[PDB]
Amino acid sequence: AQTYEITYQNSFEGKINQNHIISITNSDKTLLFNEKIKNKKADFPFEVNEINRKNNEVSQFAFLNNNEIVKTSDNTILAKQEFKPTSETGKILGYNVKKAVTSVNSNTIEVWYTNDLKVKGGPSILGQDLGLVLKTVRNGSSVVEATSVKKIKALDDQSLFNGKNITEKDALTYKDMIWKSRFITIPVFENETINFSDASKSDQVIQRFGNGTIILKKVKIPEIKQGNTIFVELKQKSNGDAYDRTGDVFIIPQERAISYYTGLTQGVKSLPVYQNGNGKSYQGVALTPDYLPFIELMRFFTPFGIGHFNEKIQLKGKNWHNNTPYRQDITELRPQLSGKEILIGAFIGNYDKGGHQISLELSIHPDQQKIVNNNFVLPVFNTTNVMEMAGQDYPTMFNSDKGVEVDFILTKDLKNAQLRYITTGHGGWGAGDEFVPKENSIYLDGKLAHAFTPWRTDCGSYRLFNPASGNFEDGLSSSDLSRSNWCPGTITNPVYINLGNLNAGKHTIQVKIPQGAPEGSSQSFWNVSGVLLGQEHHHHHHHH
Ligand SMILES: [Zn+2]
Ligand SMILES: [Zn+2]
Repeated sequence: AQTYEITYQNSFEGKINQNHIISITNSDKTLLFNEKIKNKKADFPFEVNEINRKNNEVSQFAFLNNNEIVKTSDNTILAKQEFKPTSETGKILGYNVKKAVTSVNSNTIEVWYTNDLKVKGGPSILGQDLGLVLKTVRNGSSVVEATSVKKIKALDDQSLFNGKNITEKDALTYKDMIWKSRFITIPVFENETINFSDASKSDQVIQRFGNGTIILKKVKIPEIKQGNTIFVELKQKSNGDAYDRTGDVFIIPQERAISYYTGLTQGVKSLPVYQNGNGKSYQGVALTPDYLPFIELMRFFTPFGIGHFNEKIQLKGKNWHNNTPYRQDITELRPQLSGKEILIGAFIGNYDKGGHQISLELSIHPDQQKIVNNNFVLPVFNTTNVMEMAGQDYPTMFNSDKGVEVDFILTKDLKNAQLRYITTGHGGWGAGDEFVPKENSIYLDGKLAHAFTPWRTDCGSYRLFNPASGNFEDGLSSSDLSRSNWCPGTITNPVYINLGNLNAGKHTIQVKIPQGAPEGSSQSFWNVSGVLLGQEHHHHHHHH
């Protein structure tokens, strides 16, 4: 059984493009790969195909990393190809060829093949049972043609597979593993309960605070280079709770002596007290020389009772979704995440014994983006009371004109400074700040820098995530209603407020909001966080 090696060349409309495709074949087996793979210069993931000519078993192999190979196999692929014959004949490289035509996804592919050598093969899977394919033409434009056919001693692919372990998978899993090999996933939580129960307690991996409403762990983040992108993904459903709850995925900056973790582990008294003239006290909401507030990776709101209530609440024409996905790009927080062991947590404020179930992961993608260029991150304030069920007061501070005011010191000039600002308004009645628009005003060094009214009018779009939403006499459901910058079942986007360039030295940032008046025991309040972003330039000698 003589073995042959066929080398191919790609063209577009006469223009020769390359990493040449190679087929190695004899009457028993054929191997399809390319130059870079043959030479062990191909980047992961890469694929090879092999056909067992005794039984037409087609095997696809994916090389995922230096050690891991997956394969998927199928002995029906060749039989399913449908070709139409033509009378066209000719020669390629001295071999007699016939042309046949096939159609895949509206693309037309002409295949020219020889049977002169009593072996089969080709530059792709198409036509592999017809003969040895020496030329393919895709939509009359894209051509792959053999440039040489040579005899060789044997089909020997032992070095290709040497040192690697191979595992057969189903076709869907095979593709999935190739996909996941292209980027880094950092697992955090998988099907974790977030609830309210006196029985809730920490274990050796997950710490739990707020009577079950806060789950926290330490996770190691690799070095992530400037240019890479970073996303956080959370999946949620109700395990009993009917309500639209405030949620956060957060990290805890520990660069100063005190952190939000001090509050969580010791108690709310360990947090610095903030006061602004309104007669009340607030805890851990502002940076001080000894303390940084936590950073919100993603602020989200649960829908009303998704999953748990789906079969319980039947409304004609409403087929409820099973769970809620939330995914946010957090590329700008790279400087706070890169190469650190971080404390990362999830909060859903609720009072339900069944509560909620979530999953959470981070992903890091090998990009070289040039759009988000900050190398500096400083958390300046966070009024969101993640410790709601652990003694932290609601953010009712905005009835004073002083609002939230923070002083901080920059040691180096900051170019393109921005305030990453997440705001939501609360107070759940018709004249409460959940439902009435209020202008948020941001000041830098005592001067107004930006004023805007946070408002969402798209909430009716997410109706099918919200089975337990209350239905009113006017024909609307609670989840439909326009709100101060959130909708049940969705993320609240940060805004990126341009502050210009900042000099080294002392600065102040201030937020003022005309907070609505209470109604009986009901209060309005504002969950606001601010992270300062910017680009510090570098000092450097001159060289070429
Ligand atoms: Zn083989
Ligand atoms: Zn240099």
